[PDB]
Amino acid sequence: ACGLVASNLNLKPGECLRVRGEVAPDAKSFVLNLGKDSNNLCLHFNPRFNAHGDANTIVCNSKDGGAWGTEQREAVFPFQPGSVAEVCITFDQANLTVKLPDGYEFKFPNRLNLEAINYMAADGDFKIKCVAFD
Amino acid sequence: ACGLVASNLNLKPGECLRVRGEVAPDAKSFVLNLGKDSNNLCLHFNPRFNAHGDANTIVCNSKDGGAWGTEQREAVFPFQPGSVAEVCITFDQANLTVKLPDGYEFKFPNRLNLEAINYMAADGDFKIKCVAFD
Ligand SMILES: OC[C@H]1O[C@@H](S[C@@H]2O[C@H](CO)[C@H](O)[C@H](O)[C@H]2O)[C@H](O)[C@@H](O)[C@H]1O
Ligand SMILES: OC[C@H]1O[C@@H](S[C@@H]2O[C@H](CO)[C@H](O)[C@H](O)[C@H]2O)[C@H](O)[C@@H](O)[C@H]1O
Repeated sequence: ACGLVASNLNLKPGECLRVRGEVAPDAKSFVLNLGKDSNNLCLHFNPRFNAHGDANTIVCNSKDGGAWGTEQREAVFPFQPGSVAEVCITFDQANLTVKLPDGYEFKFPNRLNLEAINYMAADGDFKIKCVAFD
Repeated sequence: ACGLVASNLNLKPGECLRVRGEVAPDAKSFVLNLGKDSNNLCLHFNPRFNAHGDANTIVCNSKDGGAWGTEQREAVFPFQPGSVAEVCITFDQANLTVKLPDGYEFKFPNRLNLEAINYMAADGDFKIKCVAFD
């Protein structure tokens, strides 16, 4: 609830969500939130450069009716402060797939078994320049 | 709006909003609303193919504290149903400038006292493919 908020996205399984934005030069962390609304998130995507005692680690979680699920920590960190990052997200019944820069990718389980993604929110040290659906 | 709603846009003067979407093959009309929130719009951009008596007409208005302003009609209609169209909006303290396909450009007076545009809603027979800031 500080960066761009979009609702009625109507993202369907198999469709690709493309997001391009600027990572702040003094970036500590940023957040991409996806799901039904702010209380129901299939993906809380949180690259931490230096925040909460995490350094250069992507933290992923879900939110079910207002309650945070269990955190998953990724093995890769293809982000750098002061640079233009692009993120592509697609999903199906079992998994979200996140494609990062430099050919990196990961899966995160679809814990809420959502069939549409209608909500997206950005927060922290990341400024969206572009959102595309294909 | 059944279509895309965006808030915290933070579109400052001189910055440019680019929207690309598909006009349905049987489009009657579609809507881009820009402003502070649903009640306070510096621009209600409403191309009418066939709606409210009008045929192939662009209808522009504002909304201030819930009340519609004086309506304005443009003379050009560079939209065709069943095709992809891009529209670009930029603003200053005096005017919004709307750039249409096929080169046409018109001004609409900015009737509110807005530092920044924080709210965008799409509606009707227009499906957003891409949204960009500059
Ligand atoms: O799980 C995503 C959210 O994580 C917290 S920070 C989070 O806090 C818990 C205790 O409540 C544990 O210490 C975790 O190890 C730590 O990562 C953030 O404040 C939220 O913004 C989400 O990012
Ligand atoms: O002014 C923008 C809104 O227009 C109305 S329809 C509108 O109705 C007024 C008064 O009732 C006049 O007849 C106008 O000539 C006519 O265009 C729509 O319902 C709104 O959604 C806005 O598009």
